[PDB]
Amino acid sequence: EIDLSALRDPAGIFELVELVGNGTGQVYKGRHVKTGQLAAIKVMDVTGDEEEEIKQEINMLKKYSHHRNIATYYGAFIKKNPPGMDDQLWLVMEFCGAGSVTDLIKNTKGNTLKEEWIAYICREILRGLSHLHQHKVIHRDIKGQNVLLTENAEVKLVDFGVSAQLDRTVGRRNTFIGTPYWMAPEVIACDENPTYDFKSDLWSLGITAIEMAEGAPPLCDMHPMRALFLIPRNPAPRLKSKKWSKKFQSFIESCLVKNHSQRPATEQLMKHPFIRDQPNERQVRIQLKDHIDRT
Amino acid sequence: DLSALRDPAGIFELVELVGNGTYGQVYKGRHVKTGQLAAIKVMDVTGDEEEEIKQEINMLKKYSHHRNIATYYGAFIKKNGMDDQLWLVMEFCGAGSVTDLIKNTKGNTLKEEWIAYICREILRGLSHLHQHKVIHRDIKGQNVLLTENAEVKLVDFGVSAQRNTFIGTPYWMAPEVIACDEYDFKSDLWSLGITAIEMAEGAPPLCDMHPMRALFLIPRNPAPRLKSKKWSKKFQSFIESCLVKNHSQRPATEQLMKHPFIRDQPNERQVRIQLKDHIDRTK
Ligand SMILES: Nc1ncc(Br)c2ccc(-c3ccnc(F)c3)nc12
Ligand SMILES: [Mg+2]
Repeated sequence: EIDLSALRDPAGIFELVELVGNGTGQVYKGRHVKTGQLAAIKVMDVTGDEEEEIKQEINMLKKYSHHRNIATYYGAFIKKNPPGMDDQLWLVMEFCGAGSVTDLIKNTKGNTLKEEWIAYICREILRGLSHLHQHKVIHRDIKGQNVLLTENAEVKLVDFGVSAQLDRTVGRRNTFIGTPYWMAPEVIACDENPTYDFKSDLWSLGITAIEMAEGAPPLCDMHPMRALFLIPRNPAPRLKSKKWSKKFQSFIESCLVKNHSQRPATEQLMKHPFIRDQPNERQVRIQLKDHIDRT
Repeated sequence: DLSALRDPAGIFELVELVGNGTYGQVYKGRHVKTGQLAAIKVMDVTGDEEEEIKQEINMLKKYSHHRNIATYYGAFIKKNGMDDQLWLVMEFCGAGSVTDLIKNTKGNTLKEEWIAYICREILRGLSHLHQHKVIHRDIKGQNVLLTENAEVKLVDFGVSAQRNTFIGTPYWMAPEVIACDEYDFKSDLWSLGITAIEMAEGAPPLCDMHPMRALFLIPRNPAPRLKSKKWSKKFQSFIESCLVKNHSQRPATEQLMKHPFIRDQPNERQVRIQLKDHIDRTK
């Protein structure tokens, strides 16, 4: 376990620079005092309600953020406040300068990405998830908003706030948590009594590949509740355009299989030609970096 | 006394910008009358950096007269809306840094013979400072320079000591120098091991990760080693001796100089010529 009372005040160690946005708590552009090196700082208030969730996120971050496709944990701190205010805990991690995949799409003519970039980005997500799954971890919130880009267009995964730490390799879970539009049919276990696994993350990856392809996830136009209803009943989504590759159309086809038993595992999905057969990982990264930079 | 320093107007002149340093720029300079080349470090005078400016000019005047340390020629102050800028004039090291030489080299690796030669000169230079109660605190390929005749010179006394203050370059920092949560001459010897790996692999260990994830990893991870098995058993041993996370057990400068990778090294003239030939081939 972790002891929160053992965490020091961030005083002259780190400092907040500007507010980036909000999360599951706020997210700040922060800096390491002595070095001037940037970090993202997740400022969240200490409550006995969120305590069970706060503990898991710090645990997940300390253990697996070492992999290159996961935004790395730098440490945690607790800013102690007067009797008026709540104590706020800071999660310090790798600052991903370019922002989210979701933002990149928004700030792009047509709100679509070049297939080469989708293949590059998807691979990095798959590498990152393979790390997690091999370590008996389900992310449970894979979406473009949680797939970040550094200044050098490197792909990093974020938000362990809804993650799962399975015990056995044959272990299952049945909590029902995530973002409606990106949730897997099985994870919609709000009406059944029994179970899902690492496969759930692979569905969300297919939804995010569609998000990068179409600008938004399938069923974007409906209320999250309508989507929750439709996702199980409607057939597995596909790219509306015929201009995308046969490899991409196949990748989506493999990713989005409503029956998780028949849906391919992380290791086999990594073998897929859309992921495996890809050009100079360095050339695409640079091409993407060049696109990130504009107005 | 800083106010006793003359204006460099007509004495020395800046020719072109070589690069940048510790909150100050470095230019290729020229003595007006003689046409002779010098390194001029141009930095703004402030009462904040005053404590740091004073130490750099002090060490420069006291220890630069050694052969492995780029020699101090003098200081000047441009009197100026604008801030007064101080110029620190030293010997011009024509061939540039070890870091640059690596960058402008196919494979970004140096011949082991050159690494042994270069390392020895750094050790000679550090032995000088450590015997004189001085910690460099910023030993890196960018601060190890080469003259036209491929001679090795040390630079930047801006973070030096006469300790625990936490200053340097993340990758090169010694575990003990990472005293960022409330260290001696040995700290420089770690950085030398990192720079030997830099000359061997093109970059320091943990280069693939942000300086922050490196700051985190350096204490926790085991001491780095050369990833290739093609390097000598002597080189592999030298790195092994240099990089000992426990500074108490890490060998001193005098004993590290005794090491066979440094000591058992041939014609200091043949290697310097070989290196000179490589410097000249690249440009
Ligand atoms: N590390 C980063 N760097 C830059 C930016 Br912009 C980030 C935005 C959001 C997040 C983030 C991290 C953890 N949990 C979340 F829900 C969001 N991280 C950022
Ligand atoms: Mg000299």
